[PDB]
Amino acid sequence: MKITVVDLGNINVKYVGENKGRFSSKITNDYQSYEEGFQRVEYNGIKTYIGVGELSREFNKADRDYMAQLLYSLAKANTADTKEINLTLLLPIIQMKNKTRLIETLKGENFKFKFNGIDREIKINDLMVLPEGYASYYSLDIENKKGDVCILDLGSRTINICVLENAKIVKTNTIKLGSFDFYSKIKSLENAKGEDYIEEDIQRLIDNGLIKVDSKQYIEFLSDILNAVKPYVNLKTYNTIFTGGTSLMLKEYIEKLPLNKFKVHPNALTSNVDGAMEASKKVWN
Amino acid sequence: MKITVVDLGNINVKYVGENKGRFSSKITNDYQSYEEGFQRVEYNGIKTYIGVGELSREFNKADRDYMAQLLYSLAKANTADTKEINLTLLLPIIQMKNKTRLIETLKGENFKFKFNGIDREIKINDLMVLPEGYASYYSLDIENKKGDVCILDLGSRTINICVLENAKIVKTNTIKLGSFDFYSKIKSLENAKGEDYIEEDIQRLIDNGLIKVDSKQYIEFLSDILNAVKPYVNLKTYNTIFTGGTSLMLKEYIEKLPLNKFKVHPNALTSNVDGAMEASKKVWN
Amino acid sequence: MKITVVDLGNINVKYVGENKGRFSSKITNDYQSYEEGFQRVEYNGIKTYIGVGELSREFNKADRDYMAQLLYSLAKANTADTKEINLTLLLPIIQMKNKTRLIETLKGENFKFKFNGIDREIKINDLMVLPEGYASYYSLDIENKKGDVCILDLGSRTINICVLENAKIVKTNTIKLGSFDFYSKIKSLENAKGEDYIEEDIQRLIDNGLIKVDSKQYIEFLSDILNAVKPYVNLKTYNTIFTGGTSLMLKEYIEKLPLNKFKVHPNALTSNVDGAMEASKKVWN
Amino acid sequence: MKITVVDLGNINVKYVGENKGRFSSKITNDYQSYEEGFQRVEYNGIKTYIGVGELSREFNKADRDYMAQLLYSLAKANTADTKEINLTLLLPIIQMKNKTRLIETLKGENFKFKFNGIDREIKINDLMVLPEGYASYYSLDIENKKGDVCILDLGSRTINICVLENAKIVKTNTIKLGSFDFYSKIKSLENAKGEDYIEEDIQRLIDNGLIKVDSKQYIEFLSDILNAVKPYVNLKTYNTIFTGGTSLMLKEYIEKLPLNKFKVHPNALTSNVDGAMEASKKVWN
Amino acid sequence: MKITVVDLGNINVKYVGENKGRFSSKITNDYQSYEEGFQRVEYNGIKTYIGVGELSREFNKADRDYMAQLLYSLAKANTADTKEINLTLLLPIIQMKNKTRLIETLKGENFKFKFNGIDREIKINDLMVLPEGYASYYSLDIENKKGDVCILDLGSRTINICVLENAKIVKTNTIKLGSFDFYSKIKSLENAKGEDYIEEDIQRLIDNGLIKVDSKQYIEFLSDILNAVKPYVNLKTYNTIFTGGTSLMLKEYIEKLPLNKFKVHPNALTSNVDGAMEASKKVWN
Ligand SMILES: Nc1nc2c(ncn2[C@@H]2O[C@H](COP(=O)(O)OP(=O)(O)OP(=O)(O)O)[C@@H](O)[C@H]2O)c(=O)[nH]1
Ligand SMILES: Nc1nc2c(ncn2[C@@H]2O[C@H](COP(=O)(O)OP(=O)(O)OP(=O)(O)O)[C@@H](O)[C@H]2O)c(=O)[nH]1
Ligand SMILES: Nc1nc2c(ncn2[C@@H]2O[C@H](COP(=O)(O)OP(=O)(O)OP(=O)(O)O)[C@@H](O)[C@H]2O)c(=O)[nH]1
Ligand SMILES: Nc1nc2c(ncn2[C@@H]2O[C@H](COP(=O)(O)OP(=O)(O)OP(=O)(O)O)[C@@H](O)[C@H]2O)c(=O)[nH]1
Ligand SMILES: Nc1nc2c(ncn2[C@@H]2O[C@H](COP(=O)(O)OP(=O)(O)OP(=O)(O)O)[C@@H](O)[C@H]2O)c(=O)[nH]1
Repeated sequence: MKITVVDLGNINVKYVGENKGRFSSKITNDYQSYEEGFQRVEYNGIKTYIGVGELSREFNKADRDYMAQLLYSLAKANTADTKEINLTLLLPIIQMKNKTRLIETLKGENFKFKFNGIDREIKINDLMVLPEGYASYYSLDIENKKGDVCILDLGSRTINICVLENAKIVKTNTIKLGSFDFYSKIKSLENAKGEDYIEEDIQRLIDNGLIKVDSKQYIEFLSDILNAVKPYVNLKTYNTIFTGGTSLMLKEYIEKLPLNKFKVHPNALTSNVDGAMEASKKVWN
Repeated sequence: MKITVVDLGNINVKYVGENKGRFSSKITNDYQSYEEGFQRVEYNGIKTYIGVGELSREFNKADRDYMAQLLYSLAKANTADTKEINLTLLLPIIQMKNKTRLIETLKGENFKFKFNGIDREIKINDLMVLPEGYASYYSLDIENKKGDVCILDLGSRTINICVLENAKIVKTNTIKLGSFDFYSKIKSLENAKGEDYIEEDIQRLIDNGLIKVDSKQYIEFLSDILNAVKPYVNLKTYNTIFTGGTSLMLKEYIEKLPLNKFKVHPNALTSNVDGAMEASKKVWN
Repeated sequence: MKITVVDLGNINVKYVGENKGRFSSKITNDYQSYEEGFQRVEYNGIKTYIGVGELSREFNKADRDYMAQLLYSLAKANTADTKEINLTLLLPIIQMKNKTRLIETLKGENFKFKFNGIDREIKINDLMVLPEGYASYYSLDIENKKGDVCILDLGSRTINICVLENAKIVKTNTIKLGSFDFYSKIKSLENAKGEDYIEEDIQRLIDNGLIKVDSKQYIEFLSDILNAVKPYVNLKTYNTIFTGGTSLMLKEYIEKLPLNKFKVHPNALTSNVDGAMEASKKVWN
Repeated sequence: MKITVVDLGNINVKYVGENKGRFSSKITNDYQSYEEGFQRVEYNGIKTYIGVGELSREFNKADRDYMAQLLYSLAKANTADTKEINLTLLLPIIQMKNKTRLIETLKGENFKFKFNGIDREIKINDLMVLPEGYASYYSLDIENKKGDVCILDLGSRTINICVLENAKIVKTNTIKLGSFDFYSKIKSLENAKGEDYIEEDIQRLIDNGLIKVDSKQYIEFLSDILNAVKPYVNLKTYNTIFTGGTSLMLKEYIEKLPLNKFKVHPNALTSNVDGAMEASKKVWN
Repeated sequence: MKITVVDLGNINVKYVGENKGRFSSKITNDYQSYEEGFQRVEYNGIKTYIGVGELSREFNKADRDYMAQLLYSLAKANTADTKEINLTLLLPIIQMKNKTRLIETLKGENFKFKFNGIDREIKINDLMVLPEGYASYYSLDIENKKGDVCILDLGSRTINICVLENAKIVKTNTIKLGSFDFYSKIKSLENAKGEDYIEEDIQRLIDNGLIKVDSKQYIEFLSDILNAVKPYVNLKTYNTIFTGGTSLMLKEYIEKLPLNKFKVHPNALTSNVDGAMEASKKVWN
């Protein structure tokens, strides 16, 4: 029957199915008087509002109340008439060792919710769990997988690397660095200029032209990440597919790099689960 | 059919419809011999005179006989020939959790009154309830909502803050501080000068030139409110729309602030329900 | 030395000391030819007759010539041989902010009077001022103050509520409703039956059987007061002590209520200053 | 010279010095007519009454007018003859990052107050700030710190965990769960039974026998907290010291647990600052 | 001038100089609110806390942020008044091919740090790099180096073997086996007994008597390591010096072996850099 794919992401939860899209992993459970003015869900004795509050930073999100965001994203991907669906969840690569913990709350059960009053329940056909970032592989045709590839997801705080040969994997790694670190570095001196910004509001300010982050600072970040990744891979080799939002930060200068074969694929942020959807096709079809 | 908007306000009830305007939330039910000389309404076994008496200070006005002022304002907004009307009531933000209590007396019923002898009854088409101060949002065009905004209502005893991103809310808060507190502070030493004034008569005395409240005291109040609001928002960010009467107190020096983008919108006191009227247009139209 | 307690009440002045009792707060200063036939006092350039005239309704009785009734009650509580006495006056709860005004005429002075010719003067040992209705607390033993309590004085036009935990207060409030309002409601249709009664003569007529106020109307008043008081207190909780004359109106059906723990204490009308006398014992002894 | 310790707590402020004790963090600043009947303090342009009003729930109490309760507790711990004192304040663990904000109002200054009229001022010798819950450590002798320990404070809405090896810390964490949540869960169905209770009055009702919360519900809460805490610690390991009021809720069944080494220490609620006092001894002595 | 020796070890960093000692290689860079309660260093844009967090297991520690622990150990070995020092670093034997990478960050430069606020900088006189485990050689006198020797370091996950003839080396090898593997084997069935232990906490539990690892299991590990090492060396020949912490695990039964000449030297864990210090004496003196 019908299938959906869900990416829990590093800062944004995201979904594809009969309904497709994304939203921030942002969450709150604090004081309230105007519930109607916020996206909200109450279930399992927990009340939450979605897309606002605190973003959190603790490792292994699977252990700190991910459930509300997960079910909210499921409701988004689904329509009110959905009977039952298959599940292809995704986790940050180095974290899938926690899948069993997820299996505690997830494996082949049925779930109830309210989410503003739509408030129905649904069972899941089956369960698969995959690495975040990696799935990009299956969105690719043989157009470039005819040669060796490197899926490279520039996640908010991380870079997720998996180098693959014919049909198969060759190596994997994670580096704890990301555009959030760049925002922190920028604020280390921009806040010092009599301001009260944060790593969360910053991007909107670069968008509106209120702030003038220098062009060469993005280049500094690019060089830093390249230096970090050198010991494992040759970027010139292993044609690299950039994915994630940070690739959307840096496309304009990634394109300027002297590398041999590479690209920032369209919807690079959602390319991983474009590939996960192709992998789902492979699984069922 | 036709619609009206009503703001219960902090010190003044106010209305817009086929008739528009405002008046103080002031009320009495005390001894009387010249009923004809006072605005008055008798209903539900309660006799009241409007715009005079005691202003009251208790929290949750919804529980201390708001009904007379509400129906009086309805009669003002309506004309004697009105058949039936839709309702868009407003409450102080942190107070809409009491809407259910309001729903006890209000939801889709018909109401009778006397009010000096016009003395007819009317049914209401439907019910919506909204936050006071917030509705300003919908009076704005994309002229400045293209960027992030902050509705900022300097209510008599409070400041009501709601920061909004595209089409949507980002955060909300209230601070229990207002021009009434400034009047109390001024009287803490001005009354001490062998006088018997109050926070109610004071503004008329500054108007007539009888009193000489220093210019820098308004600046002190501005700095106090700015210090109070800092922990949640950056004023330079989130282009701020000042609303409420206190904005009318301080316009002349608000305009002098070093902030980047901001304004005290025309009819700032009634701008919130200018926006509520735009929101009503959005609802029905 | 010896002490007295005085309750100014809502309709009746009242006293306890070497002489104890009560009488209406009724007063006149109008035309006269048979002074000997009326209780009377002339002092401070004011001539008054006690227990007859006009009852008055204005708020803050402390500002409209309470003095004659006060001194008359003092004379009642005292004997002609009294040298000097301590004072424990009482005010309606929300009104003790006017104590300073009372201190203008009262604090530690000596007073002269005539009152039909007894006509002596007396000084007062000291001054304390307490809330009317509340003092009931100290008449109670630990017999029921071992648990949480609620002093509930059903005064002529009001209900005075104070909820107390161990030895201490928890909350307080007033509601402007009373048996006078019930009498007004009854006369709203009973006078309409070609009669000229008032809220003052009515109770005598129910006493003599001339009038047949329905039983269920007292129940309607009970339900109205219960609905009014709900937002602040749980009647089932906070064992309630009914006090005041209206409790004497309603005892027969108060006893029928489904509440858990409660009572209409003996001399409920004077129970408050039974407790004030116990509090005086606590003060001096 | 002399030193004092103050715990701001989650629901109760508390103090030890020449005077020792505790009281609720409850506070009000609302309407008043009988100031003498309430604990009260007026300073810095703010009037407050202590131990009554609203308990508040917002995070980072350091930003919402904690000052009145703090100074009130200082006055309690001190005597009218106190010259100057050292300060060892405490904050909820995850919150001490706000100490700088506290340093804005506190570091080595002198403070004035009224508090019913005692109304003097005092300077502070020095400043230290410590984690709430943790300080229990220093009340322990080597009697059980010879082995690894776990300070475990079951605070009103939280559980505060710090696991310590020889003389030192090993790990720390907070879980947003507490007896307040249990009271909310109990009221989720007990209020539904035609009652108007809250999480605040409930404990008094279990105390008086009016309510019959089932024994197994406390066990359910115990199991829930144990499940929550498992991912970080082994309870059988790291001999656990239960602290806080909730430990006083659950002692009777905590003692029944199958764990190896543990205890609910005497005055578990105040054991943390018993240890903070021992730590003060260590600091100065 | 003065010299220091540093062992990066397998689980513990360690140092000798004007200050001597050791500590775990344990490290974290995660969320924080009580910096003062943890050993910490912030430099080169990286914030870390020492002796707690994650121990890590990846090969070639030189590539995964060893810098914080290294500089922390330098600060330990040095005093606040140190001007400049010589450097004799050590690496796991098979890893010194990475010395050039170390030379990228280390060779004859000056370094800055904060480490809780001491926060000074220092230059290094010169650079030497040596094998971990081997240096034990130079702590020995001719007391037993008159004959052939075998330095044998039973490191946490490894055994490091170097067989030496007169003044010189004869052969070298590493075996990937260690007491960490023994702890993993023990937990393979001890955790299975309804417990949540790890290879890190285990040794403390054997220390406190909570756990009863059988005596013969240490013998099994001894036999396994002996079988592993046989193909290269004769233990009876090449008088063996046991070094490292695991030798401290097994001394009591190592002494029982039927071998001809051998010993577990005092401070076997630090004997290697006792010898490295002797080698430094040889170098400069
Ligand atoms: N320009 C632009 N950037 C975006 C947009 N949405 C997200 N981003 C960027 O995404 C970056 C966050 O890091 P990511 O690369 O997305 O990390 P991640 O692992 O993919 O985590 P997720 O965003 O949840 O998928 C930030 O720098 C954002 O600016 C967008 O709509 N436009
Ligand atoms: N100058 C001037 N000030 C006004 C007028 N009407 C009201 N105000 C001011 O309004 C202030 C009261 O505080 P507000 O900002 O109005 O508080 P609010 O929440 O908006 O409550 P409402 O007045 O009922 O809408 C007082 O300081 C008044 O002086 C006016 O016609 N002229
Ligand atoms: N049955 C009866 N009722 C009385 C008597 N004296 C006073 N009352 C009642 O007292 C009621 C007046 O309201 P109260 O409850 O006394 O109000 P209050 O605040 O106590 O004012 P005071 O009467 O002055 O103490 C009236 O309904 C009277 O009928 C009495 O002797 N017998
Ligand atoms: N039985 C009993 N319980 C108490 C008493 N005082 C407080 N409590 C309990 O304390 C609990 C509140 O949670 P706490 O564990 O105290 O949370 P906290 O972090 O310590 O906050 P504080 O109470 O201010 O110290 C409630 O369940 C109360 O019932 C008491 O005197 N007797
Ligand atoms: N009994 C005891 N054992 C210790 C002590 N310190 C470390 N150890 C042991 O050291 C062992 C770790 O393996 P090692 O032999 O030290 O491996 P390594 O290559 O020397 O790595 P380092 O410990 O960092 O020097 C563990 O089994 C620990 O129990 C100690 O103070 N007492």
